[PDB]
Amino acid sequence: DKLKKAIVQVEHDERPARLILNRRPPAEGYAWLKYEDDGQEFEANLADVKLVALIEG
Amino acid sequence: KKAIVQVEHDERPARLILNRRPPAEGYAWLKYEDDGQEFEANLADVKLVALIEG
Repeated sequence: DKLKKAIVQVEHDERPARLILNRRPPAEGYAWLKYEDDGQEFEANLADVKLVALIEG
Repeated sequence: KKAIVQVEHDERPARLILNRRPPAEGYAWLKYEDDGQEFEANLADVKLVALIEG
């Protein structure tokens, strides 16, 4: 019913990533994401990020 | 202290309900800030706005 932890799957620059929920935004409307293909964390303007899926961690 | 993921649907602010399982892949449950109504949305039609971190 209930997800205890969730992964917010997104896309940025054509690549699958997830939002890092526990890292503060660097600027208004931005967030840190982690790309799935290399595990690197980077800042993104949320206006340029598409939501893909919500699944259990 | 839970994270809050702020979005917009039909130009109205809302949040993703992070603790409720979606019924279908690429969909989710959202709650409008203005009336508290919970509803199903296709994430393709949902704009991400801000993160309040956990």
